[PDB]
Amino acid sequence: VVEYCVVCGDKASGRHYGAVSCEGCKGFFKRSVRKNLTYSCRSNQDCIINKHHRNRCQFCRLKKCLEMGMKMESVQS
Amino acid sequence: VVEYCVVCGDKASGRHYGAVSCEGCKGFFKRSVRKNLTYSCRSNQDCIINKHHRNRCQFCRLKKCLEMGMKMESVQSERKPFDV
DNA sequence: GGCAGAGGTCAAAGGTCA
DNA sequence: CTGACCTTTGACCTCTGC
Ligand SMILES: [Zn+2]
Ligand SMILES: [Zn+2]
Ligand SMILES: [Zn+2]
Ligand SMILES: [Zn+2]
Repeated sequence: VVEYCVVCGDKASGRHYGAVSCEGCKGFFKRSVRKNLTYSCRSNQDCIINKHHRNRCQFCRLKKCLEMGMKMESVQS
Repeated sequence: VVEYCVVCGDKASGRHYGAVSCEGCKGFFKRSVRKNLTYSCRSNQDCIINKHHRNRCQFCRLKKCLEMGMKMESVQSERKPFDV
């Protein structure tokens, strides 16, 4: 075995874009990069990413994807 | 393929929170659970719930949502940071 | 062959606002 | 508050190039 997502802590499906991650953070990363979305944090860019609340701040979720080694260049068309 | 809200009998849009429901009963259940709304029935707590009378009693509508198998645990956290 | 890590889909969750 | 109308999520897939 059981690996956990380095982004939100949910059970990871395997490595995606360079990081051990859940289907959730994988899909969120892909769509964020495809559609060239930087988001905006409505609270000081210190939001906690966990399984149950990871959808609260898109900006802090993308920030943690990149901090944890997800690679924009591994997302293709 | 036309199916029907197990709560009010309006035309359903799909499963919502574990029951075949219309957009109204879906939106109502979310709002209710999200804000911890319990209601008060103004008449004996067995108000009839259908398309025409669904807004007559919030308490009997929510109670009927639960009876038909809508799950509060299926309602997620609001998608904003806490106190924003 | 084998399978990791890329792809895709759409039911059911979200949110919006006359 | 309601609900018609809209967007995003993520579990379950398939494809493929080492
Ligand atoms: Zn994750
Ligand atoms: Zn944030
Ligand atoms: Zn209904
Ligand atoms: Zn009542």
